[PDB]
Amino acid sequence: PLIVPYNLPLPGGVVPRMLITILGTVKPNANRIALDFQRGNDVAFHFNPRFNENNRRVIVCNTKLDNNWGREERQSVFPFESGKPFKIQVLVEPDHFKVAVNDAHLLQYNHRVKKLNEISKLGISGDIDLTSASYTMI
Ligand SMILES: CO[C@@H]1[C@@H](n2cc(-c3ccc(Cl)c(F)c3F)nn2)[C@@H](O)[C@@H](CO)O[C@@H]1Cc1cc(C2(C)COC2)no1
Repeated sequence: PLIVPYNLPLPGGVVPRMLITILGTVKPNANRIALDFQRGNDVAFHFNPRFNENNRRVIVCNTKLDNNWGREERQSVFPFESGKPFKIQVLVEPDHFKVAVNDAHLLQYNHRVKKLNEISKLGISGDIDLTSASYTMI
């Protein structure tokens, strides 16, 4: 393992056909996980599984601009389980990030931040044991 929080540099930012893979295990009494694709202080793409928001499991996605959170996009499809190994795959496409978990499509998130080549860090945090974080071009 690596110990969270972990920052993965994305040198020169991201580009369509770039596949980011995050392997780890959800901790047994997990409350939250976050991935933060950052352009400086802005968060181009925040991907935030919540295990107990009002006693429901929900995925919240958003963007932070000038330290202000925007409109949330929410999904009840929730593929994570406390205590289990996971794989998150974020595929950069021309108009969106595509997310699959454990080889099943989960969601798309339209690019609000347009300068993909300045989204130069991925922060990984929350209630996981982190096994690896890496990228390849498909
Ligand atoms: C309470 O702050 C959350 C955010 N958040 C989470 C974390 C975080 C930290 C550490 C770990 Cl380890 C982790 F896993 C984490 F997720 N940091 N920040 C973020 O999720 C955000 C997503 O919109 O919503 C909350 C903040 C929020 C929303 C709104 C609205 C007005 C509702 O519609 C927009 N305003 O403020």
